[PDB]
Amino acid sequence: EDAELLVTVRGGRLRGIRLKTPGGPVSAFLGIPFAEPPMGPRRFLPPEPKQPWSGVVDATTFQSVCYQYVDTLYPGFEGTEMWNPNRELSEDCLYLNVWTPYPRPTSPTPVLVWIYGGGFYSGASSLDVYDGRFLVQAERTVLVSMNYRVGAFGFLALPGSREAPGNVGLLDQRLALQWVQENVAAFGGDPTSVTLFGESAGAASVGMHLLSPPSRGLFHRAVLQSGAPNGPWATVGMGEARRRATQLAHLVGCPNDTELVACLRTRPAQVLVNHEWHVLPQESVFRFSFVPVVDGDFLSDTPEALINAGDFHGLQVLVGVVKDEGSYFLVYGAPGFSKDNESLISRAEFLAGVRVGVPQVSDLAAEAVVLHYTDWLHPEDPARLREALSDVVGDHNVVCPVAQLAGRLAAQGARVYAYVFEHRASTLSWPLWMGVPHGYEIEFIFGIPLDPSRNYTAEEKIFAQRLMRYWANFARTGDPNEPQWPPYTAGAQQYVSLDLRPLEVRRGLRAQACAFWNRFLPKLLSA
Amino acid sequence: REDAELLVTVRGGRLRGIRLKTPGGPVSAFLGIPFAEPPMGPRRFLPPEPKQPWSGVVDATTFQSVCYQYVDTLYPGFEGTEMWNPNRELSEDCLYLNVWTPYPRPTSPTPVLVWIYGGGFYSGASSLDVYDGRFLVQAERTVLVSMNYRVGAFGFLALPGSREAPGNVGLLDQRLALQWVQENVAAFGGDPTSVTLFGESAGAASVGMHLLSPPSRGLFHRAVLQSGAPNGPWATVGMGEARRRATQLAHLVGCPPGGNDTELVACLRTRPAQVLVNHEWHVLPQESVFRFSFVPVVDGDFLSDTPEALINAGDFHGLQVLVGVVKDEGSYFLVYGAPGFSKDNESLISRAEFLAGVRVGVPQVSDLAAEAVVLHYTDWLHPEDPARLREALSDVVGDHNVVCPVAQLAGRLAAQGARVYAYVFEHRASTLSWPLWMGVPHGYEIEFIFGIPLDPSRNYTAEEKIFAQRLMRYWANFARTGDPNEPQWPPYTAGAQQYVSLDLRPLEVRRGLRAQACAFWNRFLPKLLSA
Ligand SMILES: *[C@@H]1O[C@H](CO[C@@H]2O[C@@H](C)[C@@H](O)[C@@H](O)[C@@H]2O)[C@@H](O[C@@H]2O[C@H](CO)[C@@H](O)[C@H](O)[C@H]2NC(C)=O)[C@H](O)[C@H]1NC(C)=O
Ligand SMILES: *[C@@H]1O[C@H](CO[C@@H]2O[C@@H](C)[C@@H](O)[C@@H](O)[C@@H]2O)[C@@H](O[C@@H]2O[C@H](CO)[C@@H](O)[C@H](O)[C@H]2NC(C)=O)[C@H](O)[C@H]1NC(C)=O
Repeated sequence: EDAELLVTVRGGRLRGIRLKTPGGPVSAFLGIPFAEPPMGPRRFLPPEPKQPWSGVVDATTFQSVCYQYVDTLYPGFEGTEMWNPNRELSEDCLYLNVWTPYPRPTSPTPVLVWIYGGGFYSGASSLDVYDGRFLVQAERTVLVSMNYRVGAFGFLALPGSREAPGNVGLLDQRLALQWVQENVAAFGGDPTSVTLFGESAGAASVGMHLLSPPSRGLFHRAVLQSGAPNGPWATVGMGEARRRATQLAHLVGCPNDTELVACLRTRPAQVLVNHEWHVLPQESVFRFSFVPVVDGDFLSDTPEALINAGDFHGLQVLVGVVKDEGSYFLVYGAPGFSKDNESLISRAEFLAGVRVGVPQVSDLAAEAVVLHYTDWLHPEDPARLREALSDVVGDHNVVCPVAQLAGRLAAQGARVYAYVFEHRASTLSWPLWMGVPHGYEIEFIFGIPLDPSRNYTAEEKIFAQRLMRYWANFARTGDPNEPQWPPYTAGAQQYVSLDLRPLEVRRGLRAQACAFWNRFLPKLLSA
Repeated sequence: REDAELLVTVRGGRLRGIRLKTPGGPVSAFLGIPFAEPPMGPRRFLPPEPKQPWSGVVDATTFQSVCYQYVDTLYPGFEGTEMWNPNRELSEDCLYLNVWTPYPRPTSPTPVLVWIYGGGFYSGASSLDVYDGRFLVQAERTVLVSMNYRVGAFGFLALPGSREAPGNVGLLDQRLALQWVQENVAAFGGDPTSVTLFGESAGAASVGMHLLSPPSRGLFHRAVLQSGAPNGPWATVGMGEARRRATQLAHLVGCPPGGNDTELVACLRTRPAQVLVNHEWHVLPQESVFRFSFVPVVDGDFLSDTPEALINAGDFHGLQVLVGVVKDEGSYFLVYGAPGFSKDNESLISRAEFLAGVRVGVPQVSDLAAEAVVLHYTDWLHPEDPARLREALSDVVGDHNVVCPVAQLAGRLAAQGARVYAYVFEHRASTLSWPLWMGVPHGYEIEFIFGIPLDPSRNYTAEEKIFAQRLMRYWANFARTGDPNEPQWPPYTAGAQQYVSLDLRPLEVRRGLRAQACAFWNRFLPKLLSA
């Protein structure tokens, strides 16, 4: 046997697998159980630690994906299938994965922990684009990723109730981080150098562990890619969370919270998924049914309030966005949009799209959005309207929440590094009009262009190696440098552009637009 | 004995004029023609009565008195301010007009330009050196008329509903002057069927209110509005606010010692004119710039609705208008109350002074509205740069009070049948005494329209004399034909939004009268104040 693939953790023994990369072998331990399967009576309940096992757990292949909706907008299209589950769906899905150099490190190695995105309703650590083999070989870190419950199974909340308290998907992540603290040294990892990174809802999850004290002691640095806990989509209030959970029960034939949750636990998992989207209050894009709830427990206040009231001295954070955060979501409900044509919409379609992209706001608020995003010298140009409503969705949901997080963190003691990812992949399968869409920096952070079986250019392989160096440098030292990448400050607002060209320093993360979302709109909605 | 060309008979009687020298030749001037009975004593605040006929010959040989008004003392002796102050004695006996005609008098009917001065409805006079009509008449061979109208409380104090002080009598003064033109301008060689109103600031606002009042609409055919509109936030006032200001002015002068309107007005009528003027500014609701105490009141009479509503609902086919602004409409007004501002230093204000100035420049709006102003006019990459903040507050005041009101008027008129031409005046006069940071301030295109640079005693450059002659040609071409052209000046439309720049260079066509900023003032901000 290969002694390098045998590991004993607190719960028992594991057998791993040796993987190949163009730069040499790596050790992988896939499908390690870290929680008891949240089946039957454990549905909706907080996770509990996996009990010890005898024998050797086979950790050579990925485990099941947590039960989730499957996208059917473009069947067979790679641009959407790459995010769909690539393993069997199951509620028995609380497993994590460890990648480590081969042979395993003998001295403590910095740890990167990946939290996937997918709007709190989808995602899996087994997706090809999250393959940790290249980061580990190239930068000699330990990479851990976990699966956490999504959809109703992870975030259905009847606030106050104990049968369905909410946020258990976040607790799945916290349990995995506790598992890392207790077991990563057995793989060569340093439990005192843990860097969280995630994208979208994963980035939102990273930020929520930053604002929940029981999680704060489980890591030391944070990376937030195209997401933040303080957006309009990553949290929901107790009242609306209760309305959605109650509505879901009605749609599946269920009836007192105890009796309500009791009935929901009798339904097949696929039945809950089939009605998940129908509990949203209106037509929308960039909105998801079951998300973290602000109930005073995991989050003792709104993330915005927790960000403004925090002392963040001693914290290093890496945040950033892609060039066109909004484009991807427009084909999921904005009238006039799809991947198949130029999406050259009209004024009427733009105005209708604003109510879809900014749902659940007063008409006056919507008019304010139209004022700020209309070019009143070209109020009806279709190309400008397409770009503008992409800006509306992208700034409202990603860029401006990320800009607000960065500004307040920097102004309250944290050292912040900000980027804008501006390279359109040569292999990109979405249309040109989408630009650099949400989620298409990940494959470069994970070094997927180094895979010889794929068709990335030579330049793109070099660019991926740069990005892996920045990310790993930040994990080791809190700084990606060593042309310089300067810290982001609330005044200078400096960031860098990441593309095939060398680093270029710029000012302002859509500062004009984000003054509207972050400073003026909250005042308007309050009056 | 007598010169037959300086003798004219109008309906009221005979007149005697004078022969004026101009650099281009002689011009006949009939200055100080009475067109109303003096609104003295019992007639204070009352509508004007037509001048009763007279026997003998009235000497119309010099400008008459300036209507009683506040005299500005901000920079005593400074040319930039003294040029707007009265250059004749103050008197309530001030309802006189002036006619300039070519020498010899026209053989055939000649198009008429009628000037309405500005001054915030509280000041002004047709006798100001900058309104001298001799150069226009000589250069372009039109007849030019200008009238005095009552300003301040004497022209616009309103107790709505009462007949002792109904309000808007200053506008009735101009209407009577326009009526006089219809009945008498032919005696000077003028064509009563080709009459073009033009005015600046409150004079431009007055021109617009004649457009929206049917009884005046039949007295002229074309309109020119310079740096002013009837629909701005300063040109009109509501019935209740007009009565509150009128009642408080009376209270401040011992009247009564509110109540019955007749006794209130009769008490006001006993007060010396200067006593009313001394308290005029104290009735304003708050500290502000670009706000004036006694302005036209929307009472359903002269204006059956707000100028906004009358504009949006009006049919303007068959009308030609010429509208425009100068490059820096807001700067002049900042030194009148915005913190940090002076003509004598660079006025490089702080962020705190900028936020304070927003409330002074946009008075009587909710805190949310003020926050919306700060959002649009702040550069969030340079939120505290003093120079940028200075230009920003100038824009706030200029867009809110002039540019966007003019832009809305232009767009609605064009969309509803009118033919409109728009300009932006971009030349800073070589003789300008205001500091450089003010740019091209409000009011300083008038001297070029009137051909003042042709005066030998002044020191404009030769280029400026050509520039003035070209501007006079545009204005007269519009008066004669409804088209300033003959490089072209295209009409203004709500879509293309084309206008020309007026400076020493040839005409350049551009798009949008501050389209982004005025979308905020004209489209969004009203929706916010309604909620
Ligand atoms: C661009 O495409 C959209 C999407 O339409 C779908 O995809 C196209 C490639 C084609 O297969 C269409 O027939 C599909 O419906 C068009 O928006 C739709 O237009 C039709 C009427 O033409 C309407 O019934 C649908 O409801 C529209 N979809 C939405 C979400 O509003 C759009 O018209 C196309 N633009 C063009 C052709 O210029
Ligand atoms: C620019 O000038 C203003 C106006 O102040 C007047 O003009 C100055 C040139 C100088 O002669 C002052 O003494 C005059 O009072 C300055 O603002 C004033 O500042 C003083 C004290 O600092 C204050 O009492 C006044 O209220 C201010 N006036 C207003 C209208 O706010 C301003 O400070 C000058 N800017 C500089 C010097 O940078």
